[PDB]
Amino acid sequence: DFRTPEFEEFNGKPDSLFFTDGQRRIDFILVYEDESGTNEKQKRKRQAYESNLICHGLQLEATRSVSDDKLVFVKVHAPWEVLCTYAEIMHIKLPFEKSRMNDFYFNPATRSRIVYFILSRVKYQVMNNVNKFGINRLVSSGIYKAAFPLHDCRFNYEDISCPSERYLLYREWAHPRSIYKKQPLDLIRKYYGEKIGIYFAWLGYYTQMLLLAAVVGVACFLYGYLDQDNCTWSKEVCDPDIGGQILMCPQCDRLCPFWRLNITCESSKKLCIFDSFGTLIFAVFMGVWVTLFLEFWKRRQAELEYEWDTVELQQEEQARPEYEAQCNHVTTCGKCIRVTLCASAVFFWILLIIASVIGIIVYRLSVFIVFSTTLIQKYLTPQMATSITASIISFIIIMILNTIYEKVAIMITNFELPRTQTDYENSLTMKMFLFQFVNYYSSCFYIAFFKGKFVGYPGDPVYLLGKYRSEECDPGGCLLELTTQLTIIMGGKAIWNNIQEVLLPWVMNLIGRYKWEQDYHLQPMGKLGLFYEYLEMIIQFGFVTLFVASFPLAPLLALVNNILEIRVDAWKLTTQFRRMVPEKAQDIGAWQPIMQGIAILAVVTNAMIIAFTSDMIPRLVYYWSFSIPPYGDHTYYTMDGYINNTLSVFNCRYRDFRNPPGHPQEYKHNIYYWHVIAAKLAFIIVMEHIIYSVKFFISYAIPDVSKITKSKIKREKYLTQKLLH
Amino acid sequence: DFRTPEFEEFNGKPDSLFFTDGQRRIDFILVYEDESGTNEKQKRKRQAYESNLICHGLQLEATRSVSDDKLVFVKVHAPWEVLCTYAEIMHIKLPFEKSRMNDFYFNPATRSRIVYFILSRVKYQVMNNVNKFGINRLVSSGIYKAAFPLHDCRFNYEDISCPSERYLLYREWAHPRSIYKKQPLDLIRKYYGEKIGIYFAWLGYYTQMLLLAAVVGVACFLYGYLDQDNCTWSKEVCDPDIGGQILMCPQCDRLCPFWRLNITCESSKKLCIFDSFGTLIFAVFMGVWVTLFLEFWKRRQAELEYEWDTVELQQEEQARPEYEAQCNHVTTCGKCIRVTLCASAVFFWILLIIASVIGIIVYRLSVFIVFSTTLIQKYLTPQMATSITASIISFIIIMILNTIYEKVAIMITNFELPRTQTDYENSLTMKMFLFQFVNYYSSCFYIAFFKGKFVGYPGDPVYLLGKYRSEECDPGGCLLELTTQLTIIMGGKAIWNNIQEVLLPWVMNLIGRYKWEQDYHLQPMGKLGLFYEYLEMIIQFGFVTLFVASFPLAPLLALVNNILEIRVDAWKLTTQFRRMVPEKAQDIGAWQPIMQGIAILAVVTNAMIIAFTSDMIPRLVYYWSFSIPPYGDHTYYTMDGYINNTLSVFNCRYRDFRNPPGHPQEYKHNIYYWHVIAAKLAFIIVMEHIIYSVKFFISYAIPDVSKITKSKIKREKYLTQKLLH
Repeated sequence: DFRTPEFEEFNGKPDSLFFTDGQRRIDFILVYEDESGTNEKQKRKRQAYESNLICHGLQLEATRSVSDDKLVFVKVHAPWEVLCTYAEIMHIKLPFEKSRMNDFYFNPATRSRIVYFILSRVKYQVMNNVNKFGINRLVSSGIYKAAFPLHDCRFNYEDISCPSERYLLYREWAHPRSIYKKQPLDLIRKYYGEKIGIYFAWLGYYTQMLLLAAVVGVACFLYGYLDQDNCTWSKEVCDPDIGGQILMCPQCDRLCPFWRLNITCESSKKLCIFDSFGTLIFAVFMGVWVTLFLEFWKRRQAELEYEWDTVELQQEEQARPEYEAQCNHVTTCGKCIRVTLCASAVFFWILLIIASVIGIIVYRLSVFIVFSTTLIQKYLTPQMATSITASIISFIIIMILNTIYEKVAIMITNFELPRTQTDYENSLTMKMFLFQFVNYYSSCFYIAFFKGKFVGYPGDPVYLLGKYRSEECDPGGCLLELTTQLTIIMGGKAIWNNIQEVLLPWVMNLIGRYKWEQDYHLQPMGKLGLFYEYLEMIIQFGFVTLFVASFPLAPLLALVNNILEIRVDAWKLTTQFRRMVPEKAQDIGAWQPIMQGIAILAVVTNAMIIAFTSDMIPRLVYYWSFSIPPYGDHTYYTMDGYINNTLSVFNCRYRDFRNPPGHPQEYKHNIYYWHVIAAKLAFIIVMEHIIYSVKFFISYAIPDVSKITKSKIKREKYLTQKLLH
Repeated sequence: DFRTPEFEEFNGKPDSLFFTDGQRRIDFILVYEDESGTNEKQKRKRQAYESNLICHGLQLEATRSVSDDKLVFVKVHAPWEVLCTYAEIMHIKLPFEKSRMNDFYFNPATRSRIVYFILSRVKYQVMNNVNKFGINRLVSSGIYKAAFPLHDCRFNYEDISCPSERYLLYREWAHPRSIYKKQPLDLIRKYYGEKIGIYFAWLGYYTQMLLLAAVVGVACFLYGYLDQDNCTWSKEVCDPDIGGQILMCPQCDRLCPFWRLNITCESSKKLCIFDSFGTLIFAVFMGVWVTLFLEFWKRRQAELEYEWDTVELQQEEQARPEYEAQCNHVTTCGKCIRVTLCASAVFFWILLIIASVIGIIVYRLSVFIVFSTTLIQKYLTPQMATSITASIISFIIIMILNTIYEKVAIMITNFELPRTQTDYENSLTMKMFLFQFVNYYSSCFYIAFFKGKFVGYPGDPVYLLGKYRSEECDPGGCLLELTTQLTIIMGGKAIWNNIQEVLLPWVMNLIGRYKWEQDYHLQPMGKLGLFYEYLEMIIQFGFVTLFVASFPLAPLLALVNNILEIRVDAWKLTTQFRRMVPEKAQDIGAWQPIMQGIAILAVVTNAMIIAFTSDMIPRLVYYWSFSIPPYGDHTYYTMDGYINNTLSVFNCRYRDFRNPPGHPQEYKHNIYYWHVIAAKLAFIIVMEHIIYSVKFFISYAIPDVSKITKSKIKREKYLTQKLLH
């Protein structure tokens, strides 16, 4: 009873918005074959389903495909009151000034959402059987193949009377015209959705906020670059007084020789550019900048929440595509035991990566020995050439481990109770990112903190891996092994996700020229819509904030990523992807505590890279307290002679600050060593407590209503009292 | 037109709820004299005002007083629809399950609030002239003297058919019956209000949370008390080997003698009970406990917000009793210059108290000299007897400075733009408490941090006050001068606000026995209702959390305050105070960031009292690293001989760890001194970062919906779908 026409067709042109009649909008398209006993069962599954639509009341043109096995389409349109009768269920704002549910006097975006709400709350009435989201599982399983809203026009060219809302975004927002142009941001919302709109509004905030972070990135770096003297440090290590006659203790006692400081100046010239004084000014700025980042975006919050609707209290209950019986009327004891085993299954998988970086460092010691043997064009050194292959090889292994994690990520989070349609990805963000947190930064977490420490009495350190040889560092603080590996993991991932992803259709763009309801042909967006695209930035947000005490060019690599990155996926949002339902969304949600969890962690580690890694607190102590007649022989504060008179002595000279032989407590931690490690641990305390106060002081002073939306919500309340009466 | 009866009277009994007729509730009482040209102007001010009530519609009995100049009362009652017509303006819940504005099928508390809303939005129509809150200023200025809701009955004895809602609170909640009984908390809301109800629900949380903090207060303290040995420290200083033959350097070089360690054991026996090892366990518990304090009260939040209404979006716009013209249509430039001068006027007054503690310490040095002269029953010592009078005299000066601050507090916050009726006290809480923060704790902030440090080369320290003699400390860490002064300021203030305030009417209770609309006679509550009562606890919340690394009995003094304090003002809320309007309120509001501002500050200072004040990090370093053949002559880790071999030497022996004479850098900071100040500053870092992670880990793990209100708001949504249809 009450079925579709089942056959209706007159294409004429692919630029039609009505079926055949005129003055009818088109809301969704659906597809199914049924040209040829399982197909009989799926047919009466589909055929009886159409009565539920027209008993609610729709109009259903079934235009057949002309070419392939993927047969006849179905079109749909909601009439005016049928549109209006669910405009009172949801709370939508029509047109200056907009009001709830009843307005003055539309758009296909709001048309397409409520018809999906009209779609999704439907029944198959067998055993409280499938709704449209169950038919989405029949899109996954049964007769229907793709249900989606009809996209506007062909992406390249521009019917004449149609609004060209796509064509604006090609000429003003997509790639091949108007790259370095500002943002059409409000129109992105009006055509695509809201989580898409809040995505680019986040990115469009993020680039301009990074732009402030990058002009200080070169003000810091050129300050480390303009000094041709380098004052004292990294200048007496290769002076024409020899000065590299120091004969340091070798590593591993098998084939390394008693080497010299002649082989440090090619590195240490490129070290004074990185830790001199500006990185004190830079890392104290980055903690301020990330504090300014969240707050000024929270001011960018609650205005797009105000200038758009983003209404919270709507009637999304639950979807739950999984299958589950019920007798309890509220096994859940066994399901909670199922919870603590399945969440600990990844707690057993995260430990592989921290075991995998152990696999990296044990390669770094072994390949160093053959690298020390074959010894001008590029002054590589048995150290930085080892430090390159410590990065570029491991960066592959990060990329290999990341890609294989992605398949087993979704293979287990559907096993880890994928309930409550948005909690499924909300369980995914905490279990995918924590892999990426330890996949990316834990290699740098070794090089920062675990690497340079823990040597021994004749340099007999604690032998990790049983009796296997421990790890040794380089005078200079071993910071270069971070900032080379920092720009390799960041700069490599930037290439691996753009040049592997923008030149992949760029060659498809040039191979097309040289050498219809067609818009189902585009790729369907996955249910995880913007998830990897958010994850790509949060990891990029990690490197620019966790490890920017060294390498202050990290915003400059992030900018040239982002101004391309905001355009490459925006191009693939239009030219590549099927038109998604414009679902309304709040703030970022799953990532909003993760950006908060990074910023309160970035203040801790930026102090720890300055103190515990960067060899400047040993410089600043020696400059301020060991050039005086207590423990020095200079007139006033200078480092005139620091490297010859800070190393230890062996009965050879190694890097640490232990006592020389012939001391009443010889080869023990001397007066100087505890004096830097006071001022090391001092600097952690003041720089945390200042920035954690500036985090308090900025957030308390300047508000989140700022100046206009505190008025424009009251200029709104100025006129509902003009309309209440 | 439409005036009151102006005279109606038939008392009969003081227990009447109607005027004379029967079946009429009574909502407010108002009073005014007018028995005797200014009185003529105030009469027609009052007389024309009554027409505005009955044009909205009320019933007005004017019963005359029988005794005094304070003449005729006025009674008022809202009829049913007159009650109901503003029950749609506000959003009130009538009766299980309650609903907005329209319900199944009352109470005088909800009756009295909306009639005050019916009162407060009224007009005198001269120049947009006074409302009832302007008549509240006419209560302050003109003819009316007291407008208030009628209290239920006489407080002592129990009409027979009346609900005895007062009489329950005398027999189950007030003082002289049922002290050590649990809380009737929901009925407090139903009779008094909501900010009153959220007050005792905060206190009733606060005592049970302190009870957990006090059973560890004696588990810590008895652990410092059960040890009769005291192991090593504070035992070799008076051994029968002399051991106090050390001849310490005297102070001030005028009359103090080269004294001995014979005079320390009466103090240092009472020091091992305070810093041994349990205060490590106690202060790491207090940071956990204050973290557990806020979160489990935030779980106590949003249930009383749920079990009562506490609705946010009601229509309280503004009162602004001050006077201000308007031409700008939105001098405000001069008002902002007025802001930065008036707020800096107290920034000029806060500096007096930190100058006043300078007045305290300069007394402590001068009175020490005459105290050292007159030298068994109580072994006082020229130090702790000086430390008593350093406290008990200064505690008076804290009490003197606090009471004189209160008058000049309100004398300036009405000068500091007292706009926006709740922002006035919200401006008061930030400007009154910051005085109390520096009035109370800044004396202890000296004794903790500024006191014991900064001595000199022959003990020639930096002479503060020009060439005036600097401050000296005591071997032992000078912790006793804190914890004596801690229990004096806390234990004295407990007496000064209870025994001065509960025995003040207790003698009035016994002088009554041995040796009617009457309920206007009680004291009117000030506009700052619970302000000083909140301030009394937050300061008490400070001492139990900021300075509890020493004196772990501070919860035990706080408990015996609070179980009395929750009953003494509750008695004075009933037996002393006029019945206030039951105004609805949110969470605590002005104090809620202040308790957050204490907890994130208490974690910082509890580390600083342990490391920088308590002499145990010098003990634990000597126990762990100076009893070995490096820098010691013992077999294994012990303090067998610590005080003779840790003090400095002068060509005499003083407290600091400088180099002995005959050293190549003599009288300089030795190898040991930088080794404790590493482990001092180390312990600040680990104990902050653990507790700031446990603050993160507890708040992330256990939620704020907990277990029942996440269901009972959804068990609510389970039944509006049963009622929507």
